[PDB]
Amino acid sequence: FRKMAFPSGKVEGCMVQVTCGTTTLNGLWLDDVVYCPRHVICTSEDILNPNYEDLLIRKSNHNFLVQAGNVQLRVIGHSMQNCVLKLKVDTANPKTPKYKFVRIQPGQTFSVLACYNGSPSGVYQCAMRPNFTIKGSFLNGSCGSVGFNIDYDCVSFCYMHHMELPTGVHAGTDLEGNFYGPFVDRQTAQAAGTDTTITVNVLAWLYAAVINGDRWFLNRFTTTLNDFNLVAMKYNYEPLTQDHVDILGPLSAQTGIAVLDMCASLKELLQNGMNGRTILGSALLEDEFTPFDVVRQ
Amino acid sequence: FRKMAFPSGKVEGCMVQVTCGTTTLNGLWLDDVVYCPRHVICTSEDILNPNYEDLLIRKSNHNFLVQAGNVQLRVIGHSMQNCVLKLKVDTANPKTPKYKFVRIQPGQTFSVLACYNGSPSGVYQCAMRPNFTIKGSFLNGSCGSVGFNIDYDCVSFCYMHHMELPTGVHAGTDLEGNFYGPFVDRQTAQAAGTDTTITVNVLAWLYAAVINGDRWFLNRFTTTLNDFNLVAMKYNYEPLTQDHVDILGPLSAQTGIAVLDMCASLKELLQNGMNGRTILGSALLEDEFTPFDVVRQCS
Ligand SMILES: COc1cccc2[nH]c(C(=O)N[C@@H](CC(C)C)C(=O)N[C@@H](C[C@@H]3CCNC3=O)C(=O)c3nc4ccccc4s3)cc12
Ligand SMILES: COc1cccc2[nH]c(C(=O)N[C@@H](CC(C)C)C(=O)N[C@@H](C[C@@H]3CCNC3=O)C(=O)c3nc4ccccc4s3)cc12
Repeated sequence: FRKMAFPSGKVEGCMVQVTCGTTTLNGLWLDDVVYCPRHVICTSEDILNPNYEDLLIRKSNHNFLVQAGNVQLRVIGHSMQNCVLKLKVDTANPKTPKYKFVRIQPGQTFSVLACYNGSPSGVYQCAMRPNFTIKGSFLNGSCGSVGFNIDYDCVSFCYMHHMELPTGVHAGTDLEGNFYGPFVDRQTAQAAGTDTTITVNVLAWLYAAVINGDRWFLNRFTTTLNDFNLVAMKYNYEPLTQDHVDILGPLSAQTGIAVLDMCASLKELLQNGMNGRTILGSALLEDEFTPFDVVRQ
Repeated sequence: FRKMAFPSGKVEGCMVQVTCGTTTLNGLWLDDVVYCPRHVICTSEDILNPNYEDLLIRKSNHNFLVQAGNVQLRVIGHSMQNCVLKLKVDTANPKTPKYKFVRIQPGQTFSVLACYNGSPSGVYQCAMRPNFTIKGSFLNGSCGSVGFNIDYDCVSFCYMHHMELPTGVHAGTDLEGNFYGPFVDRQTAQAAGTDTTITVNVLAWLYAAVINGDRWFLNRFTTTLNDFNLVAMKYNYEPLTQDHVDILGPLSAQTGIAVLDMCASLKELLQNGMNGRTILGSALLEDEFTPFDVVRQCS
């Protein structure tokens, strides 16, 4: 098993650059709107304690340079929605895919198309941590890069990039401009909450192991969901939600192992360790493969 | 620092489906030619002991069904080049990028676009192992998926997929149809040569750990090139050449850590183990990042 991104072409065709003054970030061109982080309007002085409403009042359509490559798209309207700027342009993007904007939950994975000056640089899989950071790979100029999933040719955009925390993890918004986590878009050192292990994904990984014949950890016990959740928190594992139990349904059906029986198996691994033994050739439990990722592979 | 693939759009616009009889796999459509594994012409009976020139002379142009999405492209000619079939079609692909065919060296990396029925499914980074396998993720119907690098809008195709070995690793050809490694496109269980670890890549990745503010594995010691290579070979690592030392120069320059000092670090890691510590979250030494991979990502 390995981290596999979605093919990025449908998103590549939507990447543009947005410049105010000498500040350029990436934007997302869908139909006749370009979406980008609102702090493109900020100067070096501004980003410390920006008054975005006052800053945007000073801006006009003709202050925004939107380019597809070196081709300018004329801006005909602007508005701010939370931490994203929406620039109406006079050309509908002919490469616009079928798309949705979605807000994901911790544990869900998505592909990131890392971009610089509107030019795609690389693609990789990320998981949203329970503390609402992602372990990305982003340099200066990456803001406005997006994260996405693809289902039957419809692109669900779920992330736009804004920030690198002092710990080296990354933070951003959904495409309505609402941050994941407690972060704010200003030039300040911000800390995330303590992270936890994504239980539902560890369970998906154990199902993957069973599918491949690696099942020594299957035990004779079961547990209630409440009992499991109280134990999990003692080992810095996320509690399971009802939605977690149901997204494990297909893997539970495929293997014949009830979700709560797998929970009892995981509980024993937490309370006793793995005793040098491996699962899928690894000494560590993996928590960045979702149930869909296991099935998608 | 992450395993990062190249954006796959330029390649997606080239993937098509090729069908002969009941056999279907993927092909690569560049200008007016579709490239695909030659065993698309084989039935379940043919693949055990295929005489490819004999099987191909018995096929006509109209035996090949090439589909680009919902659109069928007419095959107007065909030729075989080693293990690759070249179908001339009457339509040129307007999405054809600037491209080259290259044969990569062991230790080099590339992006794979995994495809099924001519439709792209996923993209990920692979390295050509020293034993000329790749550790991929490929299922039934993935044959003809390609691997590639991109450099300034030019796509260098280096890999076309053909086989999964009993061990679960993967084997294929360059775009001239020549296998990497001692493998053959027949339906047989095939073993690879003993694999080894790509030493220059492990060192590049230890540098990546340092560029990302992690230094726990460094030490105050140094080594000669030959003394390092003696220990490396003992642990089934590939020899480090002076070319590799030079190639690592930019990373040593950026971090201020001499290459042979990093070799002394790796020697200690090999002789003492990682002791349950992790480097960039990995519990094992990673050898699928080239020095270029590290530099292109960290800067
Ligand atoms: C004392 O301040 C700190 C102390 C400790 C850690 C810190 N982190 C950040 C922080 O992240 N700032 C934001 C910017 C803020 C406004 C959201 C930022 O995102 N820069 C990048 C992505 C970064 C860069 C490196 N790789 C990361 O992904 C981005 O693309 C943007 N660049 C600009 C440049 C000009 C104007 C707008 C933008 S938006 C500040 C900071
Ligand atoms: C006793 O035989 C074995 C014993 C022990 C391990 C083994 N492995 C293979 C083996 O790999 N065969 C080749 C095919 C050979 C002919 C090149 C093959 O099936 N390639 C796949 C990709 C495979 C499939 C699973 N995921 C992998 O990547 C591909 O797409 C193609 N399918 C067909 C189907 C029909 C006709 C042409 C093609 S070409 C055989 C084998």
